Amino acid sequence: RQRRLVLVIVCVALLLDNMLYMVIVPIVPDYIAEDVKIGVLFASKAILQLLVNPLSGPFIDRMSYDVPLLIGLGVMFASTVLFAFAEDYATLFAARSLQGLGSAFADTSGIAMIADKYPEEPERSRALGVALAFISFGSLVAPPFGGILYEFAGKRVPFLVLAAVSLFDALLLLAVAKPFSAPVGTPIHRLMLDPYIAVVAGALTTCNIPLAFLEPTIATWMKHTMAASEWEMGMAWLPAFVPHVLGVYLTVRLAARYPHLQWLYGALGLAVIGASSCIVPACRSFAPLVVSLCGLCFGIALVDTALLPTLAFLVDVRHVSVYGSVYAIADISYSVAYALGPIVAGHIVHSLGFEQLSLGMGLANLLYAPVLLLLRNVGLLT
Ligand SMILES: O[C@H]1CCCC[C@@H]1N1CCC(c2ccccc2)CC1
Repeated sequence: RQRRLVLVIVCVALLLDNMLYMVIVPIVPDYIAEDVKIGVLFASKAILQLLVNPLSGPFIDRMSYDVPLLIGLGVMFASTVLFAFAEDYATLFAARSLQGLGSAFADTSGIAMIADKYPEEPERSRALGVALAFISFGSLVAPPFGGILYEFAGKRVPFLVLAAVSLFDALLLLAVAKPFSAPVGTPIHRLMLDPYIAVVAGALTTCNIPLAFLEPTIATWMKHTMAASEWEMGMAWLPAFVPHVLGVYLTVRLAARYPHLQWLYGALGLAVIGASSCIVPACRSFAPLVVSLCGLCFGIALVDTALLPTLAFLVDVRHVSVYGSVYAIADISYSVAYALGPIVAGHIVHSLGFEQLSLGMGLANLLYAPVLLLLRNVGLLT
């Protein structure tokens, strides 16, 4: 019961955090208006994650997994409270940077706590799949409705309501966990010297590239090619939520009957992502584009659900069984992808065209797929 209650509290926090990172992208240009200046503002949450994760990683290994989560929740609450009262450039920049710092402190600690509370292989992937589903829901389904709510009630009251909800969740966590009631880990620099973790980091940073490079430069192409309407341009990623949860469930089911092929699922996911990315530019209608975007989210779910518990298993079987400096590496990879994306995607599209960036991303994803054969012999380690 205690494990189930704490998991729900952690999952709710991840749903609200990912919803806040997306609902502000369309709002910001209204209060600002030179296109380079706007790009740096958006790519500021991910930049601070690269500079803070190497420092907040080992800190989690030293003070368990409750205090960092509380600090992260407090920072995110403060960040939300300054967006409601923000109508300038510097204020929005500061709010986005605070969002990045809070994410860096609060995502790694939550994932590490989920990994630590479930030390058994059959029920670890099952617990991580729920968190992945919550993250995908918050990132995909909610911002469409937030955009509709903004045009009707403004941005002051909804952000205050979200901040109040986050504070209530933080208070619930503080009451349940009771952090104030009655080993030395492997250094992060030396952890990356393990050949079995560098390949996983490379796989994550390669798989997170299509979303980061396609989010800021897809609506313009859709408008210029299909003459899409506002509803078509807005409700594009919403029907992609069902394939993600289906893929997560399928991976969880398959990892319990054959508990040694955790590399095959990752390779298949990478190949599916590459094929979908290569197919995306060859769509001239709304439904084929929706299907091709559904395939990408289906592949991402497979890759994540296959490669997330593998890091915990490797740390258990080859290093000191402590987490927090290991998921910092995954956060660093995701952050570097999402920080490189929204500054150069538009320039690449302008200089080379939309039909070639997608081909390059698909080619990279396809080429990295056979690299995962190096994890073939894992599971025999003692
Ligand atoms: O890959 C994971 C690695 C770091 C932790 C979280 C990362 N991941 C980011 C994409 C997210 C997602 C969001 C929207 C649609 C599909 C998938 C799933 C989670």
